[PDB]
Amino acid sequence: MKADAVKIADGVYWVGVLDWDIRMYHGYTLNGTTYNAYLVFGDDKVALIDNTYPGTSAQMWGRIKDACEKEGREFKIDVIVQNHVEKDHSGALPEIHKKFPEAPIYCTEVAVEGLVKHFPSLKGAPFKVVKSLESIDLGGKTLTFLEAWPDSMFTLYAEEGILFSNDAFGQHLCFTQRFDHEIPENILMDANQKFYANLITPLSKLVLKKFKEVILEKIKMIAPSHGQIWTDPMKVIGAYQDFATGKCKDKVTIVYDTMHGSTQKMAHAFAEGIMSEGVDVKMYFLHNDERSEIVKDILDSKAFLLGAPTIYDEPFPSVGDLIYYLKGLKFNRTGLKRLALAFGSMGGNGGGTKVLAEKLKECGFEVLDEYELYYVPTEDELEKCYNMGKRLAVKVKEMK
Amino acid sequence: MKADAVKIADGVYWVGVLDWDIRMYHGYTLNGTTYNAYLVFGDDKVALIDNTYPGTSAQMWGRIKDACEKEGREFKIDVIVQNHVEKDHSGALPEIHKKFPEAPIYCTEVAVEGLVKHFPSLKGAPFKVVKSLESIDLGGKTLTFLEAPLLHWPDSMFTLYAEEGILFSNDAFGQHLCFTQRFDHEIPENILMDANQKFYANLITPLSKLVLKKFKEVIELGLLEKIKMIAPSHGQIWTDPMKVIGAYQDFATGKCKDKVTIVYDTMHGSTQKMAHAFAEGIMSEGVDVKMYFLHNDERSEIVKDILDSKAFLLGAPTIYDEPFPSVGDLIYYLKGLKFNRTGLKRLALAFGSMGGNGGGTKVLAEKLKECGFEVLDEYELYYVPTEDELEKCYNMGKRLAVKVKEMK
Amino acid sequence: MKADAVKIADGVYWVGVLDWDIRMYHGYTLNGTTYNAYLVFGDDKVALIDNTYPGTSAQMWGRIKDACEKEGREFKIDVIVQNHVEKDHSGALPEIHKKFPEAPIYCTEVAVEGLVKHFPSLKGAPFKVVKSLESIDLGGKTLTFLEAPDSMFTLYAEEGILFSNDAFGQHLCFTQRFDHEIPENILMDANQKFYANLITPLSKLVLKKFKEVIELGLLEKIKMIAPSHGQIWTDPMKVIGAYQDFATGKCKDKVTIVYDTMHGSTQKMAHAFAEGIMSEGVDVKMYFLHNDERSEIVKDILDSKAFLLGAPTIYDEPFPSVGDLIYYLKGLKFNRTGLKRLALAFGSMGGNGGGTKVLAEKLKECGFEVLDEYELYYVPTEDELEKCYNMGKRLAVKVKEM
Amino acid sequence: MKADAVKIADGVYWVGVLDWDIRMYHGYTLNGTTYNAYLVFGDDKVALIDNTYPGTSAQMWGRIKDACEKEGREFKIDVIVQNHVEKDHSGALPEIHKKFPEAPIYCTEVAVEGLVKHFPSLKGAPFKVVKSLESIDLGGKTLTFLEADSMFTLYAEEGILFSNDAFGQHLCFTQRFDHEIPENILMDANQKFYANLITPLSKLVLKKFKEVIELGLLEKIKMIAPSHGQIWTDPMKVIGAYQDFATGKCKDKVTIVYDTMHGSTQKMAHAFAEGIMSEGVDVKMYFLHNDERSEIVKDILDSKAFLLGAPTIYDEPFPSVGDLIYYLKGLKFNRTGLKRLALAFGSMGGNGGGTKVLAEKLKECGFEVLDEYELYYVPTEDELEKCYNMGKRLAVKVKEMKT
Ligand SMILES: Cc1cc2nc3c(=O)[nH]c(=O)nc-3n(C[C@H](O)[C@H](O)[C@H](O)COP(=O)(O)O)c2cc1C
Ligand SMILES: Cc1cc2nc3c(=O)[nH]c(=O)nc-3n(C[C@H](O)[C@H](O)[C@H](O)COP(=O)(O)O)c2cc1C
Ligand SMILES: Cc1cc2nc3c(=O)[nH]c(=O)nc-3n(C[C@H](O)[C@H](O)[C@H](O)COP(=O)(O)O)c2cc1C
Ligand SMILES: Cc1cc2nc3c(=O)[nH]c(=O)nc-3n(C[C@H](O)[C@H](O)[C@H](O)COP(=O)(O)O)c2cc1C
Ligand SMILES: [Cl-]
Ligand SMILES: [Cl-]
Ligand SMILES: [Cl-]
Ligand SMILES: [Cl-]
Ligand SMILES: [Cl-]
Ligand SMILES: [Cl-]
Ligand SMILES: [Cl-]
Ligand SMILES: [Cl-]
Ligand SMILES: [Fe+3]
Ligand SMILES: [Fe+3]
Ligand SMILES: [Tb+3]
Ligand SMILES: [Tb+3]
Ligand SMILES: [Tb+3]
Ligand SMILES: [Tb+3]
Ligand SMILES: [Tb+3]
Ligand SMILES: [Tb+3]
Ligand SMILES: [Tb+3]
Repeated sequence: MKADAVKIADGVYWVGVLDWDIRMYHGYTLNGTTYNAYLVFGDDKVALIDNTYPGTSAQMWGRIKDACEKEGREFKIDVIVQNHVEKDHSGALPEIHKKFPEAPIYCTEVAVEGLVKHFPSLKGAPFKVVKSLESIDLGGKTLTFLEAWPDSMFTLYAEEGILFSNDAFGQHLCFTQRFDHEIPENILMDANQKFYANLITPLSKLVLKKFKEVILEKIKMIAPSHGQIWTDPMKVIGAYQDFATGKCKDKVTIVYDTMHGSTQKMAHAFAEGIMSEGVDVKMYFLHNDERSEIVKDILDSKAFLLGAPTIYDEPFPSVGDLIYYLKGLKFNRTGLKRLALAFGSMGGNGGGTKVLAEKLKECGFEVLDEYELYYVPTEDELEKCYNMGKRLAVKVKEMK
Repeated sequence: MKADAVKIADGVYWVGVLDWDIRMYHGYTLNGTTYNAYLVFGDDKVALIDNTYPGTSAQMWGRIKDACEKEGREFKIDVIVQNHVEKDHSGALPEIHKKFPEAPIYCTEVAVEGLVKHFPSLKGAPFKVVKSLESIDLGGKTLTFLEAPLLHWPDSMFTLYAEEGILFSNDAFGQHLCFTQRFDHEIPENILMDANQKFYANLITPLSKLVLKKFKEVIELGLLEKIKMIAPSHGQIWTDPMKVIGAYQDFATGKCKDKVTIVYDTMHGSTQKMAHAFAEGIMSEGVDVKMYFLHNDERSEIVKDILDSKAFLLGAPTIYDEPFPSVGDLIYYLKGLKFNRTGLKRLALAFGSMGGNGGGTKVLAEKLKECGFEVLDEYELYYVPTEDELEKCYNMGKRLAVKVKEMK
Repeated sequence: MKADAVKIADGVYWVGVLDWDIRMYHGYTLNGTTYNAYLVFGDDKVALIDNTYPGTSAQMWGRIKDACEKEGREFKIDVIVQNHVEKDHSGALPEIHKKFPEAPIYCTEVAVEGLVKHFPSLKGAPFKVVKSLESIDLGGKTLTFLEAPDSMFTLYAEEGILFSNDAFGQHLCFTQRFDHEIPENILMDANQKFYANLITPLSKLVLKKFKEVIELGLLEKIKMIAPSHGQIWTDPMKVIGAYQDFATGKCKDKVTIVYDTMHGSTQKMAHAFAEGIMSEGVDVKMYFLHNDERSEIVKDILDSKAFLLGAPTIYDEPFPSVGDLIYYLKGLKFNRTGLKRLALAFGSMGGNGGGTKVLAEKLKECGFEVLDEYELYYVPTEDELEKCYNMGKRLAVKVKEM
Repeated sequence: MKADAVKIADGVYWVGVLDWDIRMYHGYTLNGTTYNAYLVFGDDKVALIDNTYPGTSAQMWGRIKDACEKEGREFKIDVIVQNHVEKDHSGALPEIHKKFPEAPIYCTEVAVEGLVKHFPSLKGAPFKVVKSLESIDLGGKTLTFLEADSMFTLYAEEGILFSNDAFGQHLCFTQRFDHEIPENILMDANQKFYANLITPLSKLVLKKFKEVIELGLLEKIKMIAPSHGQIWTDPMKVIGAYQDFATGKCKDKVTIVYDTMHGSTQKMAHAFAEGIMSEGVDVKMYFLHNDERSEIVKDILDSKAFLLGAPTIYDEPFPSVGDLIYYLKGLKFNRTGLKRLALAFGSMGGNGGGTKVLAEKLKECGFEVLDEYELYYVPTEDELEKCYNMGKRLAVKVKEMKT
């Protein structure tokens, strides 16, 4: 396939893949993504940093051939860099190794085992283990490896301060534009917020630790393994610092499910009370919405509301999927215990709301109240929802 | 709307609604359903047994008017019977009451409160609280009520047209089917019995012990031999009542087939490869297999197959120390359904792939135990399974299948 | 239900409904919408302009009661204004009329018939047929009607507030009521989608109605545009300007590529065409019919200078999914905007083919200028993919030349 | 992967793939399918008939190895048979050829070109072009090729016909035979397969049947082993079904398809159904907002009438109808020898026109359009009675049509 490489610095090219058609990746919705791979041309050696998903190498090979042609060099890779084991960045490693068998493969110690487990043809490949720190001179260009998850590492092109961070600072976006400044800021920052919410939230304590143990001024560009390349590294570093420390807006994310609309009516009434205080509201209906967009909004919300009816003594089963996700994400690790209210309608003994409150506490939320009612809410019951929402909104505005 | 009533007995008509277009109802998938309502013409009183979902009364009114015209009676209802509070059978009660305000509403004590909570316009309506074995004479036709608490709600009851042995069982014995055909014998048996199995699995499973109790009470009173027809609130009318009674007795007592239901989720296909390998080992023993991929399948079909499976396999990869979140939904459903209530602890295996510390499979095993399953083993592997690892899955599947065949 | 009204001017409130949960409306995808209704407090009469979708009136009543309370007035509506017949704006009319039976209902002659057909309980309601340029004095506040079929605009003369119903609306559901309170990119993209899906076939009418209003001088009197969905425009020229651009066919150096596939060959061709287009610095939007839908596709076609459509051949015809998009494009009539967007038809086949020829023919019927067709046998070779790249490159050169 | 082969006859095994997880294939919905491949052990040569979809060969290799072990033979394929070029049956051909490069590949002349186009590694492979009624001996077992790029392979001694797609069904069960699953499931899947894939070939099927009957080869068929689903131990059951579908044998049934934006067309569709039902005629109702083309055409296949409704949007019918119309234009239901009856309907709010477009497209698709009914906004009680009256008349015409 004929595909053009994109020059990002003198002798440095983006030779990645545009996955236009993917809509879902590990239960994270998207409108396509990119598998960013980079080609570094040293005076003596040519290095390929990461690659792409199995079966999507056609664009990558085309761009590698195009970059080599533009540089007046032969179609050849001398050094292979594998910052991560995950198949979206290592899927083409067996074919890259088969084509250039003498090119050493730079990766972490644990990554050798993971790579061979994914691709048995790599047994006996020339792996060059990176233990904490390792450097390679390509002739006028130096690549320094920083072992960071154990399977991962960062690659720094030292002379120009270009950090190949792999997943970190990534965003799932698929555009013809390669840089951060070429797309609308809102699209970039919202995609960055979604990527942090779904993939970095449980690592928030480490993000804070690493940042303090690195203060960063030398980083001129952040080239991640997904989406846009940051020509303004401080913009994403700053965003990460805010998310990791729990800097939120006067906003509440309301999530609910319903069978006959009573819990839905309660959710809308809570929102009215919150809005009367000028606090922002994001409303999610589990029958139509999904977990990745919900957690993106929870990330900068000072409060979270969860409602569901009772069905055979348990809350409606859809809450189970979000609860399991929140249990893995650990939002309390951002250093903030977001406020929460549990609610729902019931027709007999109830119990769904009590289960919700208990699970919200386990997920790191500060549960302030619970509100369970019988069948259809009356006007007075809806006013109670409004009053509870209003009081919560007052508390949200009072939080640091 | 012009809609014809269907005569089911002398002076008895089906005046129900065909919900052709509904595809999902309280997280239960279907290809339409019916809200079965019945009109009983006595010499003195006309009784309406149940009604329909809010906003779907047009077909119902058309059929009621057609039945009244056929019987040379005035368009009038004298008795309203509300077997259940649930809006798919009570949704038209406010408009039925507004039209005929003198007609008493027969229901249970708990039902009065539930109905008024759903429809405030019913405050002050003529409710008539009824208890088991109490009766009303319509003139040559008798309606006998039987409280069916927690079948499937506490405010539930059954109405029996005693002279013809027609049991208006509301949700019990129902099936979510929407056909032009009204009777059990008019459609393929496999479609009828599979829809009946799905309805039991999703709505009657936690009530299994209560089903066995209500049955022994109905037998001791000599009422079972008197039932000539079962007219439920959804699907087909049973002209063979023993067929569905027998099916319910089997599901409530845990009568299963030499069958395994395998459910899994995957991000990179490794857990999927494991699931396929377990299936191969099970099949080598002649045991049946039903395979569900949580990325495309849903909870109602899964539990339909669990109902007559002696074993259940659940697999998912590890994501941030937890199993893939889609399992959370199925686990929460299984926690409510309580398959142990059938009198049987189905066998189970937990499995999955991981890339670091793992832990997903341990969570799965723990949750399966909480759901009443007898967890026999756990199998967690690193990334892509090797040929040897897939043979281990096949061997584990083979051993489980041997145990399945050994169970009663 | 308790719900707060939002004051938009002195004695003027938004008493609308936030439909948080709707995800699809007449085959148009969205993340909720609003049914904007307005309450105008005159010294003598209180007027309600439009209402909401059947079954969603709880928020509306709450906001009306809240606005009445804030104004120190009784819970009373004296005048009902029905700008449009469509149920998303008239659904609560039977209950508004039942509550205030003496309040006249202001609407066009054709609207009366349309409203009674929707709601039989309105037979005998006090309808007040309005002619164009007819006014009502509420006491210090004047409402002027402009018949634009059963649809009309209401102008609150004193403050220049134009209640435009669907025109200038956007399907957005936020706590924020004004255009300036949300990111411009979100507002303008939602406005582009609304124009693409609902105003495109009316482009010639948009141009004529604008040309007259400018020479007449009405446009300079508009200080605010309060539509029936989404954000209220505090900057009316921003949306008027956007409409003028869409109506005249002002496009970007961009190509929208739409395709479907059974075995991946047409998909490979589509990606190769995109590579050739990109080599010329031209923008590309890629849509796969197995996962994507018509409302987002047409939003991108609106500002694209070219459109590519590809599908394999199945029983002498193109893959059936194209039929849906073609039927939509036939009704939207993009050719009318004043420009004929460039187009290429493509696909893979395994026997006699013919799908690509059908595609080219339908693209021509939809008003596109079809430059070429490319049909190949089964899996594309490296040379065939380079041909796609070359065709996409040449098309991109032509796009930049327009 | 370890996977067991299934013995179908002495020295004949099913070595296919169970695609448990597939839910959609070329716009045809399903709950998994199978890619049936067969291993024939002769005294001298071992033949593999068809294979599987690319990337799904693990089960296939496991079943081939298991069959060879059970036969006390070495893991070896001496003959490769390729009945079709389609990747769901030829996807593993490059790896089968790489493993056994000396094994000739039997296929049609056109098949060679198609296979090499799909898999460039096959350039120079030992292809053996086969023409009609040509045979090969495996040692006590004979394989006869029947040209249909597609073809049929007949194991002559036991009368086993490897029909490839013909007589196939998209079903994925542990059970391999027709008699081991409920008849309704089998016959409904067979009806869906005919509707979506054989309908435009109806006249050719009738020709190819009369030719197989004249030769007296039909009475020789003891088993039909297709490339998808169940193996027919009762070949006449599926042959009979095919004869009925190809000749237009239908039930007193009507398929109603509609789309709506505000529910008015939906109310009309329900009212037409009420009138049809008052005549004892069967009804299948499809809402295009939730349903899809493959199930719709399955029911059209044995319906004597078809109703299509949609509102008017910018002078055109709701766009979802365009997809079904394009599908029906390819399927050519008039090829069954019957012009099914049809009514076009819809609601509108201005000038209308959607119903006229519907009627025109239904005629193009081979339907006999009897009437059109377009109304303004919400139907009144009287308008719903008119739908009911029209449905009743159509139903009377349906009952009057004979086979
Ligand atoms: C299948 C089913 C199971 C139910 N189980 C219970 C239960 O265990 N306890 C209870 O109090 N109510 C139960 N109910 C009643 C619901 O909780 C009641 O309808 C509730 O108000 C629904 O709220 P929603 O309108 O938000 O769905 C059940 C209802 C259904 C349909
Ligand atoms: C978002 C994400 C989170 C993960 N979290 C964990 C984890 O917490 N522990 C672990 O051992 N592996 C983790 N992994 C690695 C996966 O478990 C590994 O890829 C596994 O083999 C996936 O199985 P599958 O192929 O069935 O999806 C994670 C992978 C991803 C993509
Ligand atoms: C159900 C079906 C019907 C087909 N009909 C035709 C046809 O009428 N004419 C033709 O030339 N090819 C036909 N083909 C072959 C396809 O056009 C061929 O596989 C094409 O390359 C598919 O393109 P894709 O890979 O983009 O799906 C058909 C294929 C299938 C599966
Ligand atoms: C986007 C849109 C476009 C429309 N275009 C037309 C039209 O061109 N001609 C017409 O008579 N009515 C038109 N209408 C009105 C609809 O046809 C009318 O609401 C119809 O009764 C809807 O039927 P349904 O309730 O079955 O969707 C349109 C409505 C919408 C929302
Ligand atoms: Cl490999
Ligand atoms: Cl309170
Ligand atoms: Cl009420
Ligand atoms: Cl218990
Ligand atoms: Cl009304
Ligand atoms: Cl060329
Ligand atoms: Cl190949
Ligand atoms: Cl023809
Ligand atoms: Fe119920
Ligand atoms: Fe095929
Ligand atoms: Tb990644
Ligand atoms: Tb009580
Ligand atoms: Tb029910
Ligand atoms: Tb509107
Ligand atoms: Tb040729
Ligand atoms: Tb096939
Ligand atoms: Tb016109």
